[PDB]
Amino acid sequence: HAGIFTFECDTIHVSESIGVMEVKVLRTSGARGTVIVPFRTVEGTAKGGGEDFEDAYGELEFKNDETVKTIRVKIVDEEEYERQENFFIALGEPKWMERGISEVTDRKLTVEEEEAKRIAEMGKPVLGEHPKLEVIIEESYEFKSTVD
Repeated sequence: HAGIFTFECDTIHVSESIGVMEVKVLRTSGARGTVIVPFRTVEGTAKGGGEDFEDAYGELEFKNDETVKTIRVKIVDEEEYERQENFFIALGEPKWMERGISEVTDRKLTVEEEEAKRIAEMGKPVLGEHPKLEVIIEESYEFKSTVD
């Protein structure tokens, strides 16, 4: 089926002065056909709108080999700030556009295919385990790893 969409990490740090933050959006080997996937900026504690960041929402087209893509969110810079800002970017709904999934008005098939081919023709993608990345606007970053 059309692949699971998820981000690389659950937690990231930027600073305003980065200009624009990016998350890489991955797609599993379910990458059969083209799927379009929206995203949008979601503050946790922030002012939002155009005020600690610009609300950055759009759609990303993911084709077969294209199973790596990115989301850009411009950060606004005001400096000398006494407060940590926090936001994340969540995905909307992945939708298959290479196919045209529609109602089964007629698909005369064999018995096995009556469900099996029908389900395969719906091909519906879904979100994954980490379809969001939490960003903290703060000095520098912290990172760790374990296991080979």
